[PDB]
Amino acid sequence: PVNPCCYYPCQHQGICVRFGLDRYQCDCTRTGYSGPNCTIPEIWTWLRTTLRPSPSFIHFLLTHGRWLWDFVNATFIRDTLMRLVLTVRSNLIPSPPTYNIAHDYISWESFSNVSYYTRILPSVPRDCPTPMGTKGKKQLPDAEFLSRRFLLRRKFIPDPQGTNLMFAFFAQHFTHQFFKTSGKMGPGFTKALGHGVDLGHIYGDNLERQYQLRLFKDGKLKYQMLNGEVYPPSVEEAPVLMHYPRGIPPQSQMAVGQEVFGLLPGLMLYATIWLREHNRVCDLLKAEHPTWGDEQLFQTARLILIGETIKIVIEEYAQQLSGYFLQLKFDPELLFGAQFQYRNRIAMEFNQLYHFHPLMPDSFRVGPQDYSYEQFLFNTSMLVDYGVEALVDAFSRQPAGRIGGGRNIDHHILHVAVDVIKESRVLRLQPFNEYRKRFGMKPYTSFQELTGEKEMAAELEELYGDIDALEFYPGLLLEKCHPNSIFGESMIEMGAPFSLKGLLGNPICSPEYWKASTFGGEVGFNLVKTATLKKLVCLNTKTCPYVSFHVPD
Amino acid sequence: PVNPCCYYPCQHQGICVRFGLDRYQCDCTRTGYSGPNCTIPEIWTWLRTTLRPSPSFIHFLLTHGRWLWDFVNATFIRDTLMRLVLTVRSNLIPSPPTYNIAHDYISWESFSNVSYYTRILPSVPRDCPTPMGTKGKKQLPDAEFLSRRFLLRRKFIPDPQGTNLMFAFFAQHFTHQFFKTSGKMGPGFTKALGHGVDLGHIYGDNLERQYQLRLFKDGKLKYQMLNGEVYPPSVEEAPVLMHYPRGIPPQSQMAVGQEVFGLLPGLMLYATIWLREHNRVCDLLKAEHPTWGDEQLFQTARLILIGETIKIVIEEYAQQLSGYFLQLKFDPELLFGAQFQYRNRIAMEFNQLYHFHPLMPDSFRVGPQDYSYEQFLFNTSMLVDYGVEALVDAFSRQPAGRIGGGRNIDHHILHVAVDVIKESRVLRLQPFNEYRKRFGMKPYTSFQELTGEKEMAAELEELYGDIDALEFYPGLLLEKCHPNSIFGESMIEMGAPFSLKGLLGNPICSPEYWKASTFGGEVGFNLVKTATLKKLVCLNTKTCPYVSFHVPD
Ligand SMILES: *[C@@H]1O[C@H](CO)[C@@H](O[C@@H]2O[C@H](CO)[C@@H](O[C@@H]3O[C@H](CO[C@@H]4O[C@H](CO)[C@@H](O)[C@H](O)[C@@H]4O)[C@@H](O)[C@H](O)[C@@H]3O)[C@H](O)[C@H]2NC(C)=O)[C@H](O)[C@H]1NC(C)=O
Ligand SMILES: *[C@@H]1O[C@H](CO)[C@@H](O[C@@H]2O[C@H](CO)[C@@H](O[C@@H]3O[C@H](CO[C@@H]4O[C@H](CO)[C@@H](O)[C@H](O)[C@@H]4O)[C@@H](O)[C@H](O)[C@@H]3O)[C@H](O)[C@H]2NC(C)=O)[C@H](O)[C@H]1NC(C)=O
Ligand code: COH
Ligand code: COH
Ligand SMILES: *[C@@H]1O[C@H](CO)[C@@H](O[C@H]2O[C@H](CO)[C@@H](O)[C@H](O)[C@H]2NC(C)=O)[C@H](O)[C@H]1NC(C)=O
Ligand SMILES: *[C@@H]1O[C@H](CO)[C@@H](O[C@H]2O[C@H](CO)[C@@H](O)[C@H](O)[C@H]2NC(C)=O)[C@H](O)[C@H]1NC(C)=O
Ligand SMILES: *[C@@H]1O[C@H](CO)[C@@H](O[C@H]2O[C@H](CO)[C@@H](O)[C@H](O)[C@H]2NC(C)=O)[C@H](O)[C@H]1NC(C)=O
Ligand SMILES: *[C@@H]1O[C@H](CO)[C@@H](O[C@H]2O[C@H](CO)[C@@H](O)[C@H](O)[C@H]2NC(C)=O)[C@H](O)[C@H]1NC(C)=O
Ligand SMILES: CCCCCCCCO[C@@H]1O[C@H](CO)[C@@H](O)[C@H](O)[C@H]1O
Ligand SMILES: CCCCCCCCO[C@@H]1O[C@H](CO)[C@@H](O)[C@H](O)[C@H]1O
Ligand SMILES: CCCCCCCCO[C@@H]1O[C@H](CO)[C@@H](O)[C@H](O)[C@H]1O
Ligand SMILES: CCCCCCCCO[C@@H]1O[C@H](CO)[C@@H](O)[C@H](O)[C@H]1O
Ligand SMILES: CCCCCCCCO[C@@H]1O[C@H](CO)[C@@H](O)[C@H](O)[C@H]1O
Ligand SMILES: CCCCCCCCO[C@@H]1O[C@H](CO)[C@@H](O)[C@H](O)[C@H]1O
Ligand SMILES: CCCCCCCCO[C@@H]1O[C@H](CO)[C@@H](O)[C@H](O)[C@H]1O
Ligand SMILES: CCCCCCCCO[C@@H]1O[C@H](CO)[C@@H](O)[C@H](O)[C@H]1O
Repeated sequence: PVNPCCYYPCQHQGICVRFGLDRYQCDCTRTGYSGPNCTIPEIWTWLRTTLRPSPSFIHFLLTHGRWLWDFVNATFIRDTLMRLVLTVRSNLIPSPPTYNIAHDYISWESFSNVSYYTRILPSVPRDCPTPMGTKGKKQLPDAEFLSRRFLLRRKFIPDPQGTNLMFAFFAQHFTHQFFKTSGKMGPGFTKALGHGVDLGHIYGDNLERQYQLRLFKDGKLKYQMLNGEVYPPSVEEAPVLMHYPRGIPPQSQMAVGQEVFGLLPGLMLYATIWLREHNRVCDLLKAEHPTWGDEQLFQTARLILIGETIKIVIEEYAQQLSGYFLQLKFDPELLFGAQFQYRNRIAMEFNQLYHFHPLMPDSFRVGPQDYSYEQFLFNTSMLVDYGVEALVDAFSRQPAGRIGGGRNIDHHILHVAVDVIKESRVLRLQPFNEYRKRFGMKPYTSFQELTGEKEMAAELEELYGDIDALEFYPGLLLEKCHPNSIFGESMIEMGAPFSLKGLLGNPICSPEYWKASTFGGEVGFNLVKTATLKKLVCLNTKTCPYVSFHVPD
Repeated sequence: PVNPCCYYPCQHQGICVRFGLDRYQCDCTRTGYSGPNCTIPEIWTWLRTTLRPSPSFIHFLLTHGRWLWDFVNATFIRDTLMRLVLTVRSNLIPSPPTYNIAHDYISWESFSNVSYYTRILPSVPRDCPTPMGTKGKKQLPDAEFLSRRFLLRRKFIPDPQGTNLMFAFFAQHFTHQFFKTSGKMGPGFTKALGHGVDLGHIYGDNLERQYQLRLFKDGKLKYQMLNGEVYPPSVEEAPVLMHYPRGIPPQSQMAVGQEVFGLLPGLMLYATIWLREHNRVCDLLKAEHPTWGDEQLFQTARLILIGETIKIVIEEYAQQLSGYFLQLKFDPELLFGAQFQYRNRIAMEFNQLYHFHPLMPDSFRVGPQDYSYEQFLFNTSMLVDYGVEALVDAFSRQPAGRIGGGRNIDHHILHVAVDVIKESRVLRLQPFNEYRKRFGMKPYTSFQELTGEKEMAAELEELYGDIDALEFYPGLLLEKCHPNSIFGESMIEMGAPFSLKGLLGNPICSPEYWKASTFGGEVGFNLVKTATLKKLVCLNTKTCPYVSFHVPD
């Protein structure tokens, strides 16, 4: 017979489970609903759901009250929302975590085997009619086609929000500390254990690699003076296993902590900046605490970077992206009264979703110059030629591409996009609509409703055959993005809960760690409480260039 | 100069930290106190501490109101206390965890390197005058001496509480799933990652070993019919790496999951019982869910054992030990409204403390027989000779030894005790009094006050030289135990917070997992909600023998 859970009968997070040979049961426990399929609101949840506004409307508010917001922003009405935005958002992420590439059910292995990435929704039963479930054509769209047909850039549609490459790279850099798939174990697994903001894209993702990177003196990290300026050490002085092209492995071949940070000046640039900082903070610490050994002058140094990072990501990175008028704010105490699990676990769906590849331009302008991908990718001399300062002032000026709308992934990288959908299929992630539900939204009723226009809409229908079988990565990118937004609705509604759940789920964010001692002295704490993007740079440089997550003017 | 943190100036969990060359600062953040050394209660904490009764008195209540308790026990006044006993107790355990053998400060490594055991109090600064801190003789008592002088059994003083060996073994068995030190990395480290009740003393502590133990069919574990009865499989059919003596490795040499469970009939016995059960539950599951594969019919099976175990430990194991009249109760929902981190981490201090070796008798009586250690230890034929039933009915009758008072560790095992203090010294655990404080008690003012008598008291003084330099393991065992208690005050006051913190900190105990689906169907849940000791046995046997954590009559 037909595996009954192939219809995804259970609603509102109700657990589906086969009983007997052809029967099934929903586990609406705390679902907030009662009944066979979890579709009977309890008195309260019914109130909640009736007095509950459209996610589309709440967005409207967050982006319109120039005045109401300038005022809510200068009063406590600020922390109250921030504290609200947090709790509510991250409450949609299961914690402890639930499934993986190998388990569509609760399990101890899933719980303890860090090796796995995790999922929010189970997978599409391997024995279901359609590869998506029950609806659609028994053959998903020719992956490579879709990619060129709808995601392939034509004319560069830039981010209406003012985003720039200075942001794009940070995004990339940052996201790699937790997103690290291995061809070894394959899709659905991850090298970057720890999951989250641990800077294991700096200090490396294993103890050894760290050590092989640490200068084991005054708690700093090795490095080298090239032109007077500081830079990461070369693999000739640090045996860290990199991925550079069989070229001049000795010099110019730097060791960073993130195996791939050599394939792009941006990622190396940043890797540099942070490293610059790290040692920079060591200098600071060692003064307040001379007696301090190497390890302490290292652990404390690290943590201060987890602070500054988690800090910048929310109050500036997230800010720019969101476009909200409400001043996002990083303050662990906002949850000290809430029920929250201080632990995160990267999710495959989060992974796929964070693919902002369309942010990347056509070419990379650096002042009067104008490097092509070919001359940019794997390039080397560029970082140490131009110098941090000037090379930042360059990305802080060249605009980023719009993530939403569709058709904006440059052809060079366009290959990625295809492997995402290919992998998405590997993993067996349920359909867009199925994920729209779990993140508090309604399923799109028609392809037309999904995209502002009618062209792609129809063409897409004569492919998947039903809005209900649309895929995850395609729908996210192909969704009519918000008015003047950098990307569609579903992007933030699905993105936020993952991002914050893990952004604040970091141990340092808990009451147990959030103390001045955890950063040895006030200086440490105040560094985490004062981190700026403009500071991460200008404090570790010779000169202060223009720097921001958005183009000037 | 003198490392200022050698006096342990900071009070109530205040973090001590060197500033400059000879200065220090206390971090009373949320200490509940303000000031230089954290000794100024805030309005509230001052109320709390004044309206706060003696721990010695609360014990008095929990052990006296025959009537008041029979009534509090039959009403909600029960869950309210149980829910109170939990929260309050486990609030004394840092979570996320704090230090290790290598870090006397907060650190990311400490956070993520599961390899480490963790500590509550930092260590005794390696550069302090006395090896204990500031007070005492610069030479700790000759370890081996103490052991024979005060802990070495003379006349067998049995547990006044009625405890039996049926309990003693469970205690041992159970505790080894999280206590597994390696000579490899050495003291302060642990093989048993996962920390806590994961039954990694059954399913093994690594994926491989599990697999090599799993019969990969109908989700059961391999086994062998010896005399009609089921038993663990031999290493001849399961390559699991054991520790048996170079004898008859083929037969009689069983594989269990806990490398050492062969060195004692009790531990093997239990290993058997549980295994019997596991498969037993598989049979049950597979009926409710035939479609279910191997992995599911295994993970679900496991979890049901984590339930039944966590269950029995609290409502029966803990019960007997405590001696309270309040009916301890296992119900995860009692914390669903509290702020609690669903994660535990074994602590070196917890380790040392759980050494109830004095529970072990002089000899082991099995009916009219009466085996000597020599003929009991590493014995083999015994388990399969007598049979579970009869061999349980034997331990459920022979009394256990009193853990407290002092002088009760049989000579054969008496060697252990010496390595505990030796290791305690290896680790550099602060003095008893220092630990008495952190667990809400007052430091003993004199050696005399510590032990009911005056003999040991004085003799102990002309050794350590000050009650303030007394050690951890010695003080715990040498403390005047409560009136008719199985052990002293400090034992429960320090034991409980660790035991529950981790007993309920198990992922299954959280709202996210605590659902009937996590055990596939109600049957699973009701198994966890109904686990008895009398059932773990009699349900997996031919006959129902006498079984309990205390001797009959
Ligand atoms: C998290 O989970 C992943 C995935 O399970 C772990 O990685 C994977 O680990 C397993 C077991 O180590 C690997 O399985 C393979 O199994 C074959 C078959 O074994 C053979 O058949 C039986 C086994 O029951 C025996 O009779 C034979 O002697 C023999 O063992 C084996 O041949 C392979 O060598 C291998 O062990 C799997 O290859 C491995 N890789 C992945 C990603 O799938 C991962 O370790 C775990 N993480 C942790 C830390 O626990
Ligand atoms: C949790 O922490 C423990 C303890 O740190 C980890 O185990 C330990 O890991 C370290 C590093 O792998 C081992 O250190 C030893 O270091 C010596 C010295 O290295 C040499 O000197 C420098 C290094 O900077 C180089 O120039 C040389 O080439 C050379 O590397 C090395 O010789 C030893 O082989 C070893 O690496 C330590 O031995 C090891 N064992 C313990 C328990 O101490 C543990 O892995 C970690 N857990 C996890 C999963 O991260
Ligand atoms: C917003 C983050 C971000 C950015 C800006 C970015 C920018 C760029 C970029 C522009 C210079 C280039 C040439 C690439 C190129 C690649 N990226 Co990304 N990637 C990003 C996030 C990712 C993620 C996430 C993965 C999947 C692997 C992982 O880390 O788990 C990825 C994978 C890849 C792969 C491997 C194959 C695949 O999975 O499809 C290539 C090649 N890329 N990427
Ligand atoms: C309450 C639990 C309990 C019991 C009943 C128990 C009963 C017995 C027993 C009686 C038949 C014998 C002969 C032993 C013998 C030993 N035990 Co235990 N042990 C127990 C808990 C432990 C712990 C805990 C350790 C330390 C190692 C670890 O597991 O981390 C231990 C270690 C040992 C060691 C290794 C050296 C050392 O650390 O001192 C020997 C030998 N033993 N034990
Ligand atoms: C629960 O959801 C399932 C979705 O499959 C519903 O499906 C059943 O009812 C259909 C009519 O709406 C029948 O045509 C299907 O044969 C039948 N399928 C199944 C799962 O057996 C089911 O009615 C829903 N129940 C309620 C009360 O809404
Ligand atoms: C790598 O990037 C560097 C930029 O630093 C390129 O540098 C050279 O080429 C530029 C234009 O092609 C010139 O304007 C630069 O002056 C020149 N730099 C010098 C003086 O060495 C380099 O060509 C790029 N190489 C690749 C991989 O294409
Ligand atoms: C804080 O605790 C320390 C414990 O060492 C106290 O010690 C100081 O005061 C002593 C008198 O009680 C002096 O004799 C010591 O030299 C001095 N030691 C130190 C640490 O410098 C200190 O007074 C306490 N402070 C308070 C207000 O109680
Ligand atoms: C191991 O324990 C067994 C118990 O099963 C011992 O069994 C033999 O010895 C007993 C007394 O010493 C006899 O009463 C038993 O009948 C006898 N068992 C049989 C019939 O084989 C055995 O001697 C012990 N061996 C060790 C290690 O001392
Ligand atoms: C009286 C409360 C303040 C004014 C509320 C104005 C609501 C505007 O309406 C909003 O317009 C959006 C346009 O993008 C739509 O997407 C939303 O669905 C709609 O709620
Ligand atoms: C500046 C000249 C035009 C006046 C409006 C400027 C933009 C801010 O006008 C906004 O209009 C809202 C309507 O939704 C009001 O509710 C807000 O209080 C107000 O800040
Ligand atoms: C003026 C807005 C104040 C803060 C409102 C809540 C901020 C987060 O926003 C809400 O998050 C929930 C969790 O994903 C979703 O169910 C809602 O759709 C979303 O609008
Ligand atoms: C004959 C030996 C049978 C061994 C069964 C082991 C099942 C392990 O489980 C497998 O793990 C993989 C990676 O961890 C996942 O990708 C698979 O979906 C899952 O079935
Ligand atoms: C009126 C409240 C109920 C009766 C309270 C009786 C208190 C008995 O007193 C208790 O006796 C114990 C004897 O072991 C001592 O250890 C305690 O310190 C003491 O508080
Ligand atoms: C059984 C004959 C003697 C009477 C007392 C029996 C034991 C129970 O007596 C207890 O005494 C307490 C005093 O602390 C009362 O507070 C309790 O309510 C009562 O249960
Ligand atoms: C009648 C008793 C009702 C329950 C009282 C609380 C149960 C736990 O007991 C209390 O735990 C605290 C944490 O370790 C300690 O500070 C106290 O000394 C201890 O008595
Ligand atoms: C010359 C190379 C210097 C390497 C310094 C590494 C310091 C690691 O730290 C050490 O770890 C040990 C086990 O993990 C602990 O037992 C030690 O106390 C701790 O100092």
